[PDB]
Amino acid sequence: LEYSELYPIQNEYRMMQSLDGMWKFQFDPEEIGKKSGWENGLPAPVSMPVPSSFADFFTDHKERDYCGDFWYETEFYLPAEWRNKKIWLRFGSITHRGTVYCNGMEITSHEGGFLPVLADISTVAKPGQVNQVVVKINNELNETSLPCGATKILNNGRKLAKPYFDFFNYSGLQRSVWVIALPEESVKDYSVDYELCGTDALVKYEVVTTGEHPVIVRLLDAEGELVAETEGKEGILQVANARLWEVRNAYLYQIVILITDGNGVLDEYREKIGIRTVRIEGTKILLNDRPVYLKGFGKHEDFPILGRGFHWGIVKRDFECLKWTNANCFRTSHYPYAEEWYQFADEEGFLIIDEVPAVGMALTVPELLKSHIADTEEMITRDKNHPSVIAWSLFNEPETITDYAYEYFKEVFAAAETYDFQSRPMTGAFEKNSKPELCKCYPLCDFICLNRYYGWYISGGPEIEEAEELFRDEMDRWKAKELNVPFVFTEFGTDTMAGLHKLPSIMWSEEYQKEYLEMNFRVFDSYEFVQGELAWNFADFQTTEGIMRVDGNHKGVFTRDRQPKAAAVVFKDRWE
Amino acid sequence: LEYSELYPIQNEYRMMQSLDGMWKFQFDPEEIGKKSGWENGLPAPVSMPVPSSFADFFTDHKERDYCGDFWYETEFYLPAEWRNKKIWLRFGSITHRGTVYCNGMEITSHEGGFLPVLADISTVAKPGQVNQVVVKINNELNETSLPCGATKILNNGRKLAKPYFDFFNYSGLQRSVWVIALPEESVKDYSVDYELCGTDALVKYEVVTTGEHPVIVRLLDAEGELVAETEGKEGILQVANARLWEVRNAYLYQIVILITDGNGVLDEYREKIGIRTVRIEGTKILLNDRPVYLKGFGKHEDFPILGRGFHWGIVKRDFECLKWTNANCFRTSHYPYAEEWYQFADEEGFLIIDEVPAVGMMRSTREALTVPELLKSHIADTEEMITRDKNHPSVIAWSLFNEPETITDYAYEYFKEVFAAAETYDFQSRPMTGAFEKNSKPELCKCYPLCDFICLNRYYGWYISGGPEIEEAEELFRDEMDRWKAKELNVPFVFTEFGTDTMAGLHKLPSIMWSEEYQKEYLEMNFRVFDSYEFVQGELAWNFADFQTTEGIMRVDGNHKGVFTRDRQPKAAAVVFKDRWE
Ligand SMILES: O=C(O)[C@H]1OC(=O)[C@H](O)[C@@H](O)[C@@H]1O
Ligand SMILES: O=C(O)[C@H]1OC(=O)[C@H](O)[C@@H](O)[C@@H]1O
Repeated sequence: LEYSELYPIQNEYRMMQSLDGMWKFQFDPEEIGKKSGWENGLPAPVSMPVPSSFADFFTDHKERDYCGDFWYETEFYLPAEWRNKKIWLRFGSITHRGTVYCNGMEITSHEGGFLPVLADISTVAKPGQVNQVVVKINNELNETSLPCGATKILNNGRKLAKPYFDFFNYSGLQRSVWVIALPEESVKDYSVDYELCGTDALVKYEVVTTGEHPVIVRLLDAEGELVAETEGKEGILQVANARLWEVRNAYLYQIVILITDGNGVLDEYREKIGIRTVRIEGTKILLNDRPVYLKGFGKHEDFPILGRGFHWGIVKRDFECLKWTNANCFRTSHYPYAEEWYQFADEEGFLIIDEVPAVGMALTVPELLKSHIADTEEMITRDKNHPSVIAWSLFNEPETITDYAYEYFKEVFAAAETYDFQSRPMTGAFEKNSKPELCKCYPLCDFICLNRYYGWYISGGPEIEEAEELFRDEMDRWKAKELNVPFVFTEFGTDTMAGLHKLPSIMWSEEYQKEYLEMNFRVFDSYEFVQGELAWNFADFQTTEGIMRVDGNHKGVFTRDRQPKAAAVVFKDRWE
Repeated sequence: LEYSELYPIQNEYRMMQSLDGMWKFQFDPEEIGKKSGWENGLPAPVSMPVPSSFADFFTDHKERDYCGDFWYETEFYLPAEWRNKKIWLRFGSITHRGTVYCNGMEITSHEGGFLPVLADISTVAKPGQVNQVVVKINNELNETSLPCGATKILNNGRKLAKPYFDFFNYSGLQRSVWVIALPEESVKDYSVDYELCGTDALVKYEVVTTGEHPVIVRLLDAEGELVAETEGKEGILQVANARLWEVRNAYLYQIVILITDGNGVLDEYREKIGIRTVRIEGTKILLNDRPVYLKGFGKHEDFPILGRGFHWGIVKRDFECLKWTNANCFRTSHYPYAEEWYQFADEEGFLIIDEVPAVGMMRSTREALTVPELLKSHIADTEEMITRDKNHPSVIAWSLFNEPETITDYAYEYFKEVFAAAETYDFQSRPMTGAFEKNSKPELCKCYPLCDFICLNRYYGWYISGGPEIEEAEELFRDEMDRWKAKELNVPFVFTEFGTDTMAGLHKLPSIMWSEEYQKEYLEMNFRVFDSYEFVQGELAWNFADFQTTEGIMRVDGNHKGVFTRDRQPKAAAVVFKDRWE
């Protein structure tokens, strides 16, 4: 990549300043901002919080549902001491696509709404002065970028997003924004991989810098004591009596990467890492050479009013709830999350399946593939050095039963392999139409993830005993193929309205959610090769309006304000 | 004050760095932190978001309900370029009281959980290195500090907060935290006051600095154009054809305060202000010489999971909801809010009644030894609130109490001291008030004459003669208001609370107490009474939104008198206000 994905830090060599706060904001329904000088300042803005999704602040439909071009602006004072450093704007994300301007100049554009955007403003920045950033953003959905959908035009030119996916089209500046200053020669990337040697461990590494000066790499333990040191951009750190990062029992070392010249230090990058191995052996998932059974949820970045806006408070509550259920894992359904989620999983010992926004899947397919590969490259480069990340999910319910689909996913998986220094497991989640007899893509997967709704979308309610038989029939067919790979259920659930009680149970009641889960567990537990269960969803979350969604999706085990339905105890007791 | 209340800014002279994020946190039930050296680092911390209240993250009762000492820690890199500046830690608040340490050294302590805490770390800060801040906080309630309550000790030594007030005892680092660097000679305070002169206006000002160099004061209009300039620490800016700040139609000038020596500028402070006058004339509240009728709500700093934690998102949603109801006013019930609420009210043209946390002084809810200490606390909080908030055009009145005892001569002497302090600290001498409970009967109350306008909290049709007795409630309400009318006080009355607990989705025909329909009928009855008296000049409903309280048999997941739900969606009664206030 042409920029660094490294999380920003503050030290003697690197500076950072937050641009979070109230920005200026303006909708552009006529698509005239770039024709009308808006990159030099918005003509009639309102205030908009950053980070946040814009939609749920407003009280009128047309602003909530806005689809098209819209603009953000803020001003910031740049300290004089940042003069002739490499100065970057760093956006946690820009959703879905956008162009960044600084002091009236076009800097960069990005497609993909869930990964960092880096804009080099070195040549236009004004140290010791007030500076301006303006972002043009667009949130339309199409079939050449992820996640896929369409854009409908109503009978007055008004656009409406039409997702091919079951989550609301939240957009805007949903993550923190920084301005940062780097040394002219800096650490741009690094990668770590691990090998266990009895009571010792090896940390294999590579470092990419923007120059040719020597690199020194140090490893510090949790209390900051030096435990290993080596020279070179590629090397091995030897760790005596290594304290491994374990499931629900984290330990983090600190890697310290120095660029030196002489004499002195030119740059220093530091990050917490965890020494751990993950591999698939037969039908088992091994973490540090011991089998682990995945227990947890698919989540969303979703909270009242903020939308997908990042807040550490949502992270804290959600992890306390996860721990209370005795979970050990979640999937970042259906897009990479803010970086802070992974930082915290590293601290709490949670396992993450990191998912690219390949959901909602012609002459457009070659362009779509380019987008998909780009998002995959960015995700893996950003997230690879988190110990929590133990697998990549490269799709959620695509078509997989044609040879075309096979050729498409071969390319995606090939790109993922070249970018992951650790070569950790790659998978994706399959929908039911990917029949064991028809699917051509499951052979690309290190382990297989199934989304299934036997007892909800298939033979629900009075037909639940038929649903169980259909489920066992399918699992028997998978069993008979003897693939010798682990299966993980990445989705199963029922919409459940908090407070809806019925005896005997009905679809949508709290009691049916319990009974459905119990049926599913009986099926899971009947097959040796099932090695994980991630329920859909951790919490009720927002979707597009329609006749099948009663204020979003209610398959949460928790409510949207993070309180447990009756089924939450069922998980807690089972996962204990 | 031994520090500045001024909101931090970033420019050539002043630097700031946010310390918001995930801090380290540890409960201290045995009160061993200081004797164990925790000011040098917490031994077994968990992560805690800042800004936020700590309580609602946890899944266990004892952590949620924790009462006592607890500690926060974070680390921050200080730029080398901040050396030889005055370096301060600035906490938007520390709830309720705490002691700030930096690099292991005790810096300052503060009591009062809703106003800024400034800690001068100049002598211990290490520029060009990682620095440490540790804060010891306590969230107990007592009768010598605001807001008042008690602390109960359970059999095993565990403490439980017992408020004398109807809101949950949220605490922690609930607002943003910064480390800032100021020049050695800086602008510490300033005050503005306005006079209207035809199409023109005067901006009277005073500036307090930490040195003796000359001061230049400039006023810029909303596009940055210079409209007035003068010299001196006291002066008058003359503004031709002034664009006044108006209700729901703001205009903000920018005041620029410079300290200079012979070789240039030493400090620059900049803030948006609005040219407007507020006064009481007979029963009228006059804004820019025209009567205004107050329409709006009591609020709270309260939101799911964050508790009282500040977030601009809550500000944005709440103001959109306020504007949709056609409101023009809120009261900061029952404590000063984060500064950002006032900044935004200034932009949106909302009127604010700014309230000090003098709540929980009721004798019934709750002896001659504690009142003098309480008075000192009350006056300190008043001084800090007014110094912090005086230059916001939105702030048009100070509320100095919510439902204290007022029927004794001693209560009069107490409040005379508070009002006198407030007068001393407010350069504008703007209207002062407090909200009275029903026990402050017109025949008994000794304190309403201290007020420039009278704020009443009344629940005729809820706590008094509710439900099937609502016709009696109306008669009792009219009886009381007829008594006030016959006193002919010639002051405005504002209803600062009236409402009914209302469960979203509870519908009944005919209505019952707790239903959405009864909330509507109650409000209609109250409006009929309000509109029967000339001297009523405002109505602020209780509450804008459902909010958290102490658990109990009278609170069904907090207080449900909101017109909006806690996640900020309208109950049926919200339309009733929208239509009336249009
Ligand atoms: O229908 C549902 O509830 C879910 O179904 C799925 O197949 C999707 O992967 C998930 O995103 C939806 O939310
Ligand atoms: O009882 C109520 O709902 C309210 O009554 C009041 O008198 C208090 O001033 C207020 O803080 C309570 O919440």
